[PDB]
Amino acid sequence: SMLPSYDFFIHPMNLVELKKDIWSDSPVPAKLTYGKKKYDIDIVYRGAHIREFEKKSYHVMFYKPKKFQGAKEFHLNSEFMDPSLIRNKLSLDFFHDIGVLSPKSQHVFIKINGQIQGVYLQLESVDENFLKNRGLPSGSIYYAIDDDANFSLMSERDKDVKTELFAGYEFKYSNENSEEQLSEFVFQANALSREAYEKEIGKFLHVDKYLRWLAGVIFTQNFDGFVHNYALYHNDETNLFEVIPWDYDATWGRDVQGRPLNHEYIRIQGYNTLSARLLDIPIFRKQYRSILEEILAEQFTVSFMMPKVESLCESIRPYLLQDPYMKEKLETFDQEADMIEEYINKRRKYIQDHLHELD
Ligand SMILES: Nc1ncnc2c1ncn2[C@@H]1O[C@H](COP(=O)(O)O)[C@@H](O)[C@H]1O
Ligand SMILES: [Mg+2]
Ligand SMILES: [Mg+2]
Ligand SMILES: [Mg+2]
Ligand SMILES: [Mg+2]
Ligand SMILES: [Mg+2]
Ligand code: NA
Repeated sequence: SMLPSYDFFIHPMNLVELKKDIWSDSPVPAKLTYGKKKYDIDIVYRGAHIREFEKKSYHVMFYKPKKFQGAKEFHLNSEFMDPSLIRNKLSLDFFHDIGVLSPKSQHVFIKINGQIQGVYLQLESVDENFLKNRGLPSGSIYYAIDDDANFSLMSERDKDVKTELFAGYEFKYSNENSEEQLSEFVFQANALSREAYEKEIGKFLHVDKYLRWLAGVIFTQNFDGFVHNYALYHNDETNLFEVIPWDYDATWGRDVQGRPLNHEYIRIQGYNTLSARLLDIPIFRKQYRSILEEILAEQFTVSFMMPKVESLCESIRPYLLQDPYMKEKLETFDQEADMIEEYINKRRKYIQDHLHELD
């Protein structure tokens, strides 16, 4: 399980510019060498608080050649907040396994200007190539970027109806209809009555995929996954929206501050207005309960998940010993598998103990 080794060159003049204001989103030119092939790229720091680490995270945009392994860009996360370096990949792959569209990812080993930077998670860009590589129809992709991506009519800050129902999203891949399609979905999700919901919500939303995404938030326990940490995809063939996870490191027993969970938990009904409206419909409540039971029987088990944990950790461990930011804390890293295993057992019990609430 060798990791891909990427060698980046950033000209010293461009590196000075990159380091001058770490908060800038203006990229600089760079080069990537992978094996015997060289790529002209543009590179920029990514994220927010993750820019504060010496092990920076990067957004890589391919310039010439235009594509690398089917993509025009990817994200390189240090995952430094996660002592295991595996929670984000573990989560996103889990969403895929329970039937939700999800970014692919892989661990890589990077150098910049001949200096090892260590183990990174390469994350797929959810864009037009994400769709094309899965054989999915053209459409629109929107990234949840602020508190208005809440599936409600209401702006929390304004304490009023949103000025625009498409507020809260970056239009990553879009067309002339993208704004009105998103506004219509948000509107109908909130404006359809309980008596009309079962018949009509499925004209705008892929309900089974939404409920499977919701289950995924509940199983991984991303406490901020209901109104953040996702993208929307509007499939132009079916005219339906579905939800795609993003940024799932605060999962499997640790919170966004990196702390172990004590007695904190997420109720099985999850959060946000759309979740609430759906779970007021008997057929959708039963559908969701059946999704949870199915996942408890197949995917969210120690026997299924822990071999993946163990395989990921074994693949990266020798490289962590060569990582100047990680070389020291292999022992904490080694203890994360047991923490994740204990989490699975505790979370399974909670969910099983509360399934009756969906009856
Ligand atoms: N699939 C995605 N969903 C949501 N945001 C994304 C996605 N891919 C990249 N981003 C970017 O992620 C940034 C936030 O960083 P992070 O904290 O890593 O989510 C935003 O500026 C988005 O443009
Ligand atoms: Mg991030
Ligand atoms: Mg390009
Ligand atoms: Mg539609
Ligand atoms: Mg985050
Ligand atoms: Mg209710
Ligand atoms: Na973010």
